[PDB]
Amino acid sequence: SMGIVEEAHNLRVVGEGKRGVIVLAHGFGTDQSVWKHLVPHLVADYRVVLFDTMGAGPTNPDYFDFSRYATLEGYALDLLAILQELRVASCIYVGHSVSAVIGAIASISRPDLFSKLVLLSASPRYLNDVDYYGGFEQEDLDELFEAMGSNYKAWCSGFAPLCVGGDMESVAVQEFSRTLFNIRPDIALSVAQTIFQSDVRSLLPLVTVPCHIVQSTKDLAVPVVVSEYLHKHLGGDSIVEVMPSEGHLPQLSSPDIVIPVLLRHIQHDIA
Repeated sequence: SMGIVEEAHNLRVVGEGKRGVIVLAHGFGTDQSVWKHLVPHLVADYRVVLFDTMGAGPTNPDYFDFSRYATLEGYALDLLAILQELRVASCIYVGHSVSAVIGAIASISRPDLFSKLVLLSASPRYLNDVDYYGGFEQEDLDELFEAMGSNYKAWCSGFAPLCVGGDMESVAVQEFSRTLFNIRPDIALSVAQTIFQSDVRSLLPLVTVPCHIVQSTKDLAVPVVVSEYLHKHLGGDSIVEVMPSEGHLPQLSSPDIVIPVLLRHIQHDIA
């Protein structure tokens, strides 16, 4: 064991390849299992680090410090502690949903630790603003948080199909509904509020490591224009690939389409 960082985040390292280190970081409502279809494609060429974000279902709620995680910085500090403990000189970081922004934030502090960021289903701001389309108004958020607080289980059951998209009887929808409901309900409401009310747009000019912006063409939480926004405001080189998939966790729900795209963005560098 690497110690508390491993135990607290259920951290695992798999693969024996020599081309680099990859760190995979999941979105709200899921856990490292979201990467189950990607990892087999990476173990020949890479060492792959998987971990659960603090507050995720599989983590000990006693380690959830509300003051630490009241901003997204807390999660970025956790990521930097993982990379420091692993003695990583450099990694390829793939961040899903909120973990995309968490990696971007961490890369501002320590750009040396990241050769590239793959930003999957990423958004710097969910709320609409003047000349900015995120996909949500405050009233939408308020209605969502009221549903979460009124019956969390029912909310999970209704939200998962919308978020995952596609056929509501799919194994992916069922998996996500269960991982959503694994989060302790106080942590879930708090975290959803923190993430959905976030706005990191003014930090994007500080991100200088190359970014690969990948998303579904139809995503509940991420209008396609957000990818263009990211591409036009990140402070370093970037590329955008909008996939012919639907859903916010497309690496889980449509891996036949999505895993080839993620593998390409991991293997090929922008000029």
